[PDB]
Amino acid sequence: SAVQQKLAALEKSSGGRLGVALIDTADNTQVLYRGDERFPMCSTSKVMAAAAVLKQSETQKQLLNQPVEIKPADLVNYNPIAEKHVNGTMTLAELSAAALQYSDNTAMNKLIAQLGGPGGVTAFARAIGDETFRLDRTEPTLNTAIPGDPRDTTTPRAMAQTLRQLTLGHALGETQRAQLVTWLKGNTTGAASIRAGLPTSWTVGDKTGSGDYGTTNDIAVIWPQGRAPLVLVTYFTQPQQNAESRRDVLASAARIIAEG
Repeated sequence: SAVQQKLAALEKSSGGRLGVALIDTADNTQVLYRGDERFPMCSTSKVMAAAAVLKQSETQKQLLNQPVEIKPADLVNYNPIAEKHVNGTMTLAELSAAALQYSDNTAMNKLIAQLGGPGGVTAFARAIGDETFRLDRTEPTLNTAIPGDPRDTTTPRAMAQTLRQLTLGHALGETQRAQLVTWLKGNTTGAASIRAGLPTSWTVGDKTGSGDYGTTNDIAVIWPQGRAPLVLVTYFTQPQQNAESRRDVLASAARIIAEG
């Protein structure tokens, strides 16, 4: 197809490995590029951890308001929000917002602990029908992005279907789903990724990710004006362990898709 030819050309020009999955909810059509290859998730995994805690709050109605203590030993390599609350508390809602909208790594580790370890995050993926997602490590080592390593990976196809379920489907309760959508729409880290390749009038909710091997990811739900929403996953990784991030590649892939 024309779009797949253009994505292959983009990939060739970039020197890396690009994975794309689009779901058009108007007719449930899909566009895939390396859709079944594994990619390191890096911070895009935070969506699954937040969704898992939201699922627990359907039975534990007060769970999101529960205070969690931030201690100096909790801080890892990137904690822009948790840093502001050391020796104090943050609620699970505040931690979920920090993990999603600022990519706070301490917030992620607190969410993982609430779920009983990485196996608890993976369990939630299995419970909603995602047999591909695997979370194996905590922050920050889940970002090592070593070529061929299956740890902390998923495929574009799997993540697109799961993100659709979480945000536009009914894997979560109504209040929980609306909360997740609100969080994603309020992301602060995505301006140069998928959003940069789309018409400025479209509403986007996304979660970015980045890691070693120049790994540069973004997953997004898109609400075009007067048109059914889309789900778009873009994963990108490179051969050099010290390669720079390439958010422009994600923007260009979104632009190629939007031309459809």
